[PDB]
Amino acid sequence: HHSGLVKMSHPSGDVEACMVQVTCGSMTLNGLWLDNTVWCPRHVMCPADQLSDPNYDALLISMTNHSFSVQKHINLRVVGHAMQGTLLKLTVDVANPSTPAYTFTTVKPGAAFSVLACYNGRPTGTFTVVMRPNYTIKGSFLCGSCGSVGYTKEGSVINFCYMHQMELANGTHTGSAFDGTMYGAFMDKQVHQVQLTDKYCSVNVVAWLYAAILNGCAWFVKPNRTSVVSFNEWALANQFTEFVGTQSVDMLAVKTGVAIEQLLYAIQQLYTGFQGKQILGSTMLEDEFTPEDVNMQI
Amino acid sequence: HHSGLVKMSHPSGDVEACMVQVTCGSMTLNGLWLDNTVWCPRHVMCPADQLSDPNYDALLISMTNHSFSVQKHLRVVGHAMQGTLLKLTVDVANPSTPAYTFTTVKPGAAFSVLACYNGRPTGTFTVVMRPNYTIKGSFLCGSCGSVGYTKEGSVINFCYMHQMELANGTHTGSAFDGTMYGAFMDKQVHQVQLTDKYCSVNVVAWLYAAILNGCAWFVKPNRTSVVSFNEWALANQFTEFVGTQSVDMLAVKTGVAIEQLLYAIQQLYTGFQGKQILGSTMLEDEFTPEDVNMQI
Ligand SMILES: *[C@H](O)[C@H](C[C@@H]1CCNC1=O)NC(=O)[C@H](CC(C)C)NC(=O)O[C@H]1CC[C@H](C(C)C)CC1
Repeated sequence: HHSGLVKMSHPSGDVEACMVQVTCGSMTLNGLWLDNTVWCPRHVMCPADQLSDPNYDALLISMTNHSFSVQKHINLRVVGHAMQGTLLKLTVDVANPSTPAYTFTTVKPGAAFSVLACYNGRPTGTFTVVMRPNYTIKGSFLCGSCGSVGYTKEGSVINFCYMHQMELANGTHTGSAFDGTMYGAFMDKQVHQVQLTDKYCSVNVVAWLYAAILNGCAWFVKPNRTSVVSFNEWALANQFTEFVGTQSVDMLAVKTGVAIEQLLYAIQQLYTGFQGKQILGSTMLEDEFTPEDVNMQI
Repeated sequence: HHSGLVKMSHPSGDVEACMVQVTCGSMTLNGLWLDNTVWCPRHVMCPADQLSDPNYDALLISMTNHSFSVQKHLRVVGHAMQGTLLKLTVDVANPSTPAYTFTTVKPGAAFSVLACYNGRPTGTFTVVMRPNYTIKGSFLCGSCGSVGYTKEGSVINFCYMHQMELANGTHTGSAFDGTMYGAFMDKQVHQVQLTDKYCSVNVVAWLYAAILNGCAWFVKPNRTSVVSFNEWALANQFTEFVGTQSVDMLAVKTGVAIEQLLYAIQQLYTGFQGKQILGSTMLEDEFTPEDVNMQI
């Protein structure tokens, strides 16, 4: 039986209307236009030759307002420039007439968000990703994608949580939150940086097993249980995040009647392999669906 | 090494702007608003009581324009039936009607779906039209009228309007000429689904992605021609392989020939024998040649 559990993004129209192109000298990439502000990664200020140890404090001082061209496709007059962590905060003289209600909230590991991939300020595609416990994401990003933004939507309010900066050697990616911090504390310098060891997102694995139960596949449920604190002590030493319950997990426990503690026991038995059986078409544990995904799609 | 090969959907903004809610009596679902026309599935005419064997020609005759309510989160002054779809004329024109066309997608092709409930877009995902003319995706009650589309430039090709769920949890709908994909009937009755098959051209594209990603252990100088593969495929639950410029592009990027990989499919179909290809132990057939060219 097809569960109907798929990678789903938010409709991207609200964010498409905010995408612009920012050019500084030779460098061009994407920016996010909210009210009278345009956000973009600050390495747009860096010339290709000096990208390996940029002095950003000095580059900013050396700029005027005319050093930045901002174009909307999907010109703007830059009337201020400032720097916030790894991002530029440009002020423009026209308020984006299609600004959505929004917030800036950093996301934590295990949370999913949508990404609108853009090239020269033109949206080209959207996909969903999960912030990993080593503060990376997968997805698809090519040359020119920097400034592509990731977001969620709760109600009318968009939460902007990601602005794309870089690719790492193992092919994964990272970027900034809109408070300017880089996720994982990576530096926006063109140098090899090795990511930390990854981990399974325990709360998402729980959601996925609940999804399996809701889809009729529950051979792996036994009466046996492992408490949250006991699972988390075992988690530190076998590459799993701490489990923290939510009202969203709790809805799934109520619907199925299978308790969290039974699925934490199940996880301890399953992470080695399924000894010949499948769960939701898979033979490994899946951890990129969230409790909220499962409540919405099943 | 993460390949960068992911399920990617088209930006949905153009289509979000066309979604409306359609109500008829006590039923509601989604419709697509292009110029002065609102498209929606005809079973919006059916009382829930009578979904098993509706008489669509009698239901249409019993309606008036004032039977239908259109709300855009709109006054109907016309109504006709085309195949399994309604074509409602309303008095206001959609000003944000994108340039568009109407195409019927073939098996193996990918399109984007904008899933909507009560006229409100809620999610977007990419599906592949299976060789049995079903799709996966995520569709709950109220999702009918959700539309699938591709893009060729700024032009939107509307290819799908969601209609129903089959016994096994898969889905199907109409093309915009009013035909159901796979000739399924828009009635709430058990219907026999043909067994699925492997889309060979997509399997080839996935193997090319692997080679570009530096995973080429399966690449031998052995070759199978298209016609031997096709003969083999008929008996082994695969589709006819048809070459394309998109595929040729990948054989030129990698220096590996289509026939080398056709040979490879015949071996890997038996299993990878302890090895992996892009984190998988089974062949993957839902990434197209176009996906791979564009994403790698
Ligand atoms: C329109 O919104 C709706 C969507 C389906 C509802 C649930 N999931 C959907 O995809 N379509 C219908 O309700 C459709 C109308 C008929 C006139 C064709 N009926 C339908 O899809 O019925 C099916 C529901 C599920 C069952 C399974 C055996 C469980 C089979 C019939």
